[PDB]
Amino acid sequence: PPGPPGPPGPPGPPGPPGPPGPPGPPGPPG
Amino acid sequence: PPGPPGPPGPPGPPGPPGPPGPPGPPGPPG
Amino acid sequence: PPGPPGPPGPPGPPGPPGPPGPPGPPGPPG
Repeated sequence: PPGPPGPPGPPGPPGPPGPPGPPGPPGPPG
Repeated sequence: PPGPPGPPGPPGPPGPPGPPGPPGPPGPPG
Repeated sequence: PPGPPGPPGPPGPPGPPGPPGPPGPPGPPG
């Protein structure tokens, strides 16, 4: 009979970069 | 003969953080 | 005799997008 199944493959690669953060806080009072 | 390939490996790591966000709005008048 | 093991499996899928980036810098003084 054919042999046993092979090992699970290697982990997938790291995903793509996440989204930008949101805008920063308002600037100082004038 | 050889057995079948193993299954796909685990999912990869989450991707890296996204970039810093854009500048915030102006502060208001003095 | 039984056949040898099958080969290692294929790469896993890429992981998900990473986390959002940090909040942006403060806006301009008002």
